[PDB]
Amino acid sequence: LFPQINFLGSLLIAGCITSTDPVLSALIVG
Repeated sequence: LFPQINFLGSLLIAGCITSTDPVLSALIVG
């Protein structure tokens, strides 16, 4: 099994993949 810090851990990595911002930000739009 994976650790409990997997969620927060994937957040740091996913951050690079994102580059922009959460999908929610797209809903609010500039």
